[PDB]
Amino acid sequence: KNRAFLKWAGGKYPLLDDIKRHLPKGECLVEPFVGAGSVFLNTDFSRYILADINSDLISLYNIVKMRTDEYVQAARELFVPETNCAEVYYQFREEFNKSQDPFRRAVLFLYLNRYGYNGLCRYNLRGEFNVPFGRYKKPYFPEAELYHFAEKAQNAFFYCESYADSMARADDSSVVYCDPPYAPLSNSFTLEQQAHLAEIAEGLVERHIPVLISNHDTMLTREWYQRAKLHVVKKVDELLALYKP
DNA sequence: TCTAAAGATCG
DNA sequence: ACGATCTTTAG
Ligand SMILES: C[S@@+](CC[C@H](N)C(=O)[O-])C[C@H]1O[C@@H](n2cnc3c(N)ncnc32)[C@H](O)[C@@H]1O
Repeated sequence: KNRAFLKWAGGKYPLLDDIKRHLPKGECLVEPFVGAGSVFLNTDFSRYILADINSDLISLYNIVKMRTDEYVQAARELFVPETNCAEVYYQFREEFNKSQDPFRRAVLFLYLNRYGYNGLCRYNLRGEFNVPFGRYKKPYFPEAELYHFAEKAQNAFFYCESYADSMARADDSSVVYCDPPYAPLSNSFTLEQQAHLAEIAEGLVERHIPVLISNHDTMLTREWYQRAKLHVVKKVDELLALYKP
């Protein structure tokens, strides 16, 4: 069981076993909401199509892939005891937001993810990262996870685009796994998008393309994924919607 | 999920 | 320039 090098919400590590158990077999795996890519790191497809709306995220993934050794050596320099304090953090955060170099931003991005408050990723309407200092004892530099990501990424393509466009890339030999932002328990992921995602899923399964969707087990998710074989996992339970052709 | 301060929106 | 009400910001 492999871990990602990034702290990221929606890490489905406790549910990885349940996901792989319902995930159909295929040649290519498509992930419209790849995030930390825990599913990508713990499956075994011959090729992957990985996408996310976060441009900083996708940019990092490309750099780690194409320029692995150069990146690891550069990013490791920021994981020294001297950098674990507020003043250094807020200057590095300011350097990230003012940098126009993809490589430097990707290097600082890992630092901010490991030293930032609760590993959050928050922006303002200007696209500026504004997560405060995290105050951890000693942040772990995920060197092993980085190299393992780069190796598996050799069979993956990273795109920065909405789910509708990424799911449009899926063909006959493709399996689509969707891990959308959690449905509410009653710039966010609106209810209309939640419903639209299920609609696109029904379109793919009508074209003989397998689609698996994970989400909370609420009334809305039941109504959204009504045309799928629902599976309940595990307060609020977890739901798996399988669209089998 | 929290909040004080600053900006946005309308008639 | 007013003022109530959100909206945004960032620790
Ligand atoms: C809940 S996270 C899941 C991450 C991933 N499953 C993991 O293991 O880390 C959902 C991700 O989808 C991305 N996302 C949000 N809205 C999107 C949209 N409208 N289209 C495509 N991706 C989106 C977000 O950037 C977020 O990282």
